[PDB]
Amino acid sequence: MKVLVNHEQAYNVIINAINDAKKLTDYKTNNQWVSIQNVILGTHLTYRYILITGLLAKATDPRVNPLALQANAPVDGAYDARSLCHSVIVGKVEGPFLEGKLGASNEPFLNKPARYMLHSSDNPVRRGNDKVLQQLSIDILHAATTQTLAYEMLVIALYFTLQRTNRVITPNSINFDFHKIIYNIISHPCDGETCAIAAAISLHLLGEQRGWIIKAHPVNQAGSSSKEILDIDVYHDDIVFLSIEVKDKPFNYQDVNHAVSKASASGISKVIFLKGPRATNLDIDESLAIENAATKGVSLSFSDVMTFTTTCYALSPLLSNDRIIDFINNTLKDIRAKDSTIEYIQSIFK
Amino acid sequence: MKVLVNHEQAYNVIINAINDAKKLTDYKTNNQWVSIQNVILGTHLTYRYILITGLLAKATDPRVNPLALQANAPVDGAYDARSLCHSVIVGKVEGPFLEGKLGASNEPFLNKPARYMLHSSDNPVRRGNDKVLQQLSIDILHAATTQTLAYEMLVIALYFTLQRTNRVITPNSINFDFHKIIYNIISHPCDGETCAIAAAISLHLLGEQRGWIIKAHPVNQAGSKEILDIDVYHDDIVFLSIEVKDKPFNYQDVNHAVSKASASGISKVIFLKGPRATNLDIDESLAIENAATKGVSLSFSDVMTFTTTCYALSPLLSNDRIIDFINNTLKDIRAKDSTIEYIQSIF
DNA sequence: GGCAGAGCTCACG
DNA sequence: CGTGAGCTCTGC
Ligand SMILES: [Ca+2]
Ligand SMILES: [Ca+2]
Ligand SMILES: [Ca+2]
Ligand SMILES: [Ca+2]
Ligand SMILES: [Cl-]
Ligand SMILES: [Cl-]
Ligand code: NA
Repeated sequence: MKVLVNHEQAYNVIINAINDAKKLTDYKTNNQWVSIQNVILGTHLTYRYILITGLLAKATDPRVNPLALQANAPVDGAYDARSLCHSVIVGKVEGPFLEGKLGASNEPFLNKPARYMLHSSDNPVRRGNDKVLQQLSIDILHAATTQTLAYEMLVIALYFTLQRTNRVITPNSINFDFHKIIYNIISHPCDGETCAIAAAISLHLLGEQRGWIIKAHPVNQAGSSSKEILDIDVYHDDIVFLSIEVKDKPFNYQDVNHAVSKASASGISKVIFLKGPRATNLDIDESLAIENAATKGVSLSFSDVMTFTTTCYALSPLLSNDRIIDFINNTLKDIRAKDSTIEYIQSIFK
Repeated sequence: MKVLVNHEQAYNVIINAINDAKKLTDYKTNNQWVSIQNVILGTHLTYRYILITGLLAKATDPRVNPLALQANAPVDGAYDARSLCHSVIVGKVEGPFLEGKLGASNEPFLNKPARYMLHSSDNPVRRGNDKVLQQLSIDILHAATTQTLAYEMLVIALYFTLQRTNRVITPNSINFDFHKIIYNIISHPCDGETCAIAAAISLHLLGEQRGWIIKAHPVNQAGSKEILDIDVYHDDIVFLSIEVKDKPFNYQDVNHAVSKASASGISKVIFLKGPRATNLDIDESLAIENAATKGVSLSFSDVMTFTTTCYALSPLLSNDRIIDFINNTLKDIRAKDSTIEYIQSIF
């Protein structure tokens, strides 16, 4: 029998749970607390939302099955977990009460791990820590057999949520030099985010004085979105005059043509195609790609990410290290960088 | 159990199928043709790529199960259809031979309908017309029981693909092809002087509205207010010096350039490598680490990468004055008579 | 020549 | 009310 969870009640329940978490002293009351700590403080965004939503639902309505994700799941107490998460947690709670400390995802239940009828170990999962966190979060929800236990675990979960850090790099280093920072940032792929960050902060060095507005987008935002042309779009006088495609994996001529075509369809006449350290083994005829782009009205050029950063640095006026850190921090917020990216970059400044 | 579909064979099969489709006289020879028509002309992009790929795999390799989408599917003849579609259809075929008429997707097998082990009616789908197309594409693949039947249906599917329209409007060509200009300038080395010209005019394009002063110098003379081959001024101060090498060189030439910039208080040096700057022993990272201890940010770049990066960062307005940039550079580097001639033979 | 998932905007019925 | 299509990103 499917269930309708009352969204006004779930809102009141999670407000009370947050106020309790803000005064919580003994978080070791329930024996799921280590599992809850590891999921909430982990780097997997979607399992945080799934865990909070399941516990909230069961704390609000004892009829629900906390392992159900969709209303038509073939279990008793199935419910539409996506709508509870997006309307209450995303729409009303995480911003004002949690400072985006779950990750500030707009639609976490469209992420692949949430697009299932049940939160289940049958659901395919990336190997390694993601598979471990999948089982931990299943175990917690499976342990939430009463409203009271679910509420107890919800408070512990939000207590650990409130401990999470933001997307801010604090430079403990007295001073770093730009080239060494870039070199360490792009040595690890970090889901494609580090090469995009290196490209973005390099544009900031040259755009600072010319009034450029650099818009780097979340790397998992799709080219079909109206919110972007390519990976990074550069505005002067409210108009995109240059777009950048970054590749930190191997690419072929069709990848290039796909980016050129998106720029051509939006009337952007200059494109830079940047090859990160993993864009290797590429016998690709760049002059033919550039010729093809030219007929489509796009001026296309190529560069390694490292060469692009050192050339931007050499051409720019030198600004305080404080200003470079600002570029990094603003870019990390703009692309809603992942936890592992934040931790990796923070470790560079230590 | 998984089988491997040979991608090079699959390419030959679909090229043959496309040529057969382009001359097909009778598309009604297989009783799936109406279902094939409705899938290929339908509005569900991922079923189009699933259909084509599965028919391609079975036509290529008789061991395949055309309903398998993933190599680890628990059926005989499972295979990695994602990699077949992306490396053959997307990578090499749809654009050049089908005009993007499947949809011109770059990663269709990341689309949700493809992210299952098997193509089956268990998989999530919208009610209505998508539900029907799902069942039709399953039925076609289910009927592709032999190589011969799979090929025939593939040819029919491509025939209907060719009937779709891919309404993209062909823009006009770029007004200003900078890459061509630079390629033409540096195709002849002219004793390393065309590389200096290419680098200098790119700096002019970028600095015209930034208040830079570009001072290029004769490229094969170490004459004393000049630093390296090109000095860039902002506020009467050199902030960047460029050496333009279009012949072999070693780290003594690099350390010499770094030392002169250091001695003048220049902390940024670019070393440009022309097309003829070949047979290089240099550990570039070691040269860079040494220059840092002398207080110099050193970096390396191809002439072509550097010039086109400057242009990409430039305003479009600078393009009117490019011939002025070339003419001023020719004078400043005291170009040889044969160099002025080669440059004028282009503009 | 290995295989396939975590995230995201934009929807449909 | 309920939830899929299509598209980004290399990870393991
Ligand atoms: Ca399974
Ligand atoms: Ca992108
Ligand atoms: Ca990219
Ligand atoms: Ca034109
Ligand atoms: Cl966070
Ligand atoms: Cl839907
Ligand atoms: Na020289």
